[PDB]
Amino acid sequence: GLSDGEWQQVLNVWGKVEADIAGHGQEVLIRLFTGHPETLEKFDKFKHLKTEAEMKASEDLKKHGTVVLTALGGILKKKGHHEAELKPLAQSHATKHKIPIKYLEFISDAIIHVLHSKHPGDFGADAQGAMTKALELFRNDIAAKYKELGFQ
Repeated sequence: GLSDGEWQQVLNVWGKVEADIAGHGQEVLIRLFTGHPETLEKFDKFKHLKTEAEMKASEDLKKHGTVVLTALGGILKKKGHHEAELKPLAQSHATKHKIPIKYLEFISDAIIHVLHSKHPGDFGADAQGAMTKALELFRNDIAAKYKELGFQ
């Protein structure tokens, strides 16, 4: 339930991310892992990352960041018509990776934080409002699939 104006703000902000998808992806995941170390335990391949320096130096972490933000970008460009894109991610995250919805809230908050940090004074109040609604829409739509699967 975003307006046309709100979707336009979302995809304008997303333009910023696309100019450096790997840099943004890395900073999001580092923000998530340092803020919520339980999220790092869900990745067998990042458990070895003890320090933030190790995270920063990890080319594989940056690669995962690219994968995640590429997928999210695809979803956002559907402007809420994203059932086909969400279905497999709900299934993998609930059934295989065992990711509680709470951790999706954590990464949503990390995206907002990273946008301010990399674009200080260039991520206006209207843009934060619109990006927040988009990310809540994503979370709400994943949550419905989690409930269908009985996932906690």
